[PDB]
Amino acid sequence: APPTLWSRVTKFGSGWGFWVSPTVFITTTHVIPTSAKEFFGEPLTSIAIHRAGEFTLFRFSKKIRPDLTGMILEEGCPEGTVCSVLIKRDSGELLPLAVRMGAIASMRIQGRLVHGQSGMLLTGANAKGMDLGTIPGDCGAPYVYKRANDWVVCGVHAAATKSGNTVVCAVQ
Amino acid sequence: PTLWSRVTKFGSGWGFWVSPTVFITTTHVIPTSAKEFFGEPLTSIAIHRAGEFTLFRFSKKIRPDLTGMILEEGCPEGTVCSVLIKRDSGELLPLAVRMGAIASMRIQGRLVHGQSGMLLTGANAKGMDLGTIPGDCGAPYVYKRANDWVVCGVHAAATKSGNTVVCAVQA
Ligand SMILES: O=C(COc1ccccc1)Nc1ccccc1O
Repeated sequence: APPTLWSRVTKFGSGWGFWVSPTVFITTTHVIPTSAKEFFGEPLTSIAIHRAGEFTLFRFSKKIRPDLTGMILEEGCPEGTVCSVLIKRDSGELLPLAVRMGAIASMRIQGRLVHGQSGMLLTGANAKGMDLGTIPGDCGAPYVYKRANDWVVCGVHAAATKSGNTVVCAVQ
Repeated sequence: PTLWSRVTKFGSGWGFWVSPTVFITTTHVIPTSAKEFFGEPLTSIAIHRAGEFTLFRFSKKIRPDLTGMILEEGCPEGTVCSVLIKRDSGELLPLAVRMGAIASMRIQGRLVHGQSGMLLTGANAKGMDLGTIPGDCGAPYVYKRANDWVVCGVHAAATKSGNTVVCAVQA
């Protein structure tokens, strides 16, 4: 995936979030610190927070990331699209895990009720563990794919099954 | 403790530490002018070559941090392997590959002997985090069997469409 998409992935709470533009940051609701009253040096009162289940969007009154261009955010992707999940791991290692996307789904994953776009990892037979699959610390990592001449972001990492084969992306 | 630490830049591609003393790679990526590898004189290294598969056995522990892994001569047909690709970008690309028969295959005009495979990404490039490139040669083919990881060969060749790959195997 291009260097400018990796530059948008920010360590945040117990996982990650993604800069769509200089003023828009998206993440998974459950990684947000529940006591937090300030983000990137800005008070809550100067932020527009839009939460739909496990999808949260922050819109800032000022340009936090002026090095960035605004890119397209869509509400999931067509069934069958192959996406990359942009996962950062220990010591500047970059893991763009390939996932074939499926239908909008509701699941029970480790007792928790999760809703979003389901997908199947294309990394191995069974992706149990950190070498071929996701870990809980990956929540908030973006789902991206390339169209003709450009890249789209279509959601953020919310959950994975105990086998590791099935993932859920939270969508706007 | 990670499989990824075993994948090492080597020659014109990569190789893989099976154990503290055993390193496998693709024959064509190996330097043809050398007096040492990983600081050990070639004097003290056993080299076993079979077609596009090469195994190095060192006389001392180069990677004492590692346990020994199972190395086998390919895998059953229908096994879904992962090819553990490292890129000079810093990206790690594990790609699912459905494995087929051992054969001599014509790959972009040359004959390559090894185990055929097809990527589960299938479609195309369009963000080459979905297929292989020439600099990937020597990347290992692994799969999980019960509690155990198995390595069953090294990346030797791929077709232009990138659907078909060849895993060079021991013996
Ligand atoms: O403003 C920031 C970082 O935090 C600060 C620093 C100084 C004063 C106020 C806030 N930008 C930034 C850079 C890289 C990634 C995400 C970011 O928000």
